[PDB]
Amino acid sequence: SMNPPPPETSNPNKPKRQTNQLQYLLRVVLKTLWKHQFAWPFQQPVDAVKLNLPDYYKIIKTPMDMGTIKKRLENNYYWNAQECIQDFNTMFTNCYIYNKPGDDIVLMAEALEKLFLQKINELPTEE
Ligand SMILES: Nc1cc(O)c(C(=O)O)cc1/N=N/c1ccc(S(=O)(=O)Nc2ccccn2)cc1
Repeated sequence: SMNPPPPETSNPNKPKRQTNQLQYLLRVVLKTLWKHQFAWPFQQPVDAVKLNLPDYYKIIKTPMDMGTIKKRLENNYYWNAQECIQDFNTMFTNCYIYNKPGDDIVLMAEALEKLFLQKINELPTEE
């Protein structure tokens, strides 16, 4: 098996804007999750060669990871905070799709997802 190229993280032609939500998504949400004890499997694209997962990209057609999300936020790749929230949810659900209920890695994603939901609950929407 061979990996796909990572998701795009930079497009010089896309319009750029900074919002309080995007700022919070990067400075608080991504930062908090990145430092979580369970973060390390999700900090870069799944390397199915290095991890000996030859069917991963046969099953996962929309890969996503927090290293990509970090780059997207940093490059002003997102226009809407919802695009970022969706990438986080793609990352969590990818793990659920590839693995099985009760798997350790699925419990780890579930814990990260709970933390994620607690943090976006406090998203600044002009407070
Ligand atoms: N499954 C994985 C698949 C992967 O692809 C990668 C990766 O690519 O990096 C890492 C993975 N890691 N898998 C772990 C499984 C258990 C533990 S654990 O020692 O903390 N034990 C428990 C037990 C129950 C609940 C929580 N943790 C740590 C990591």
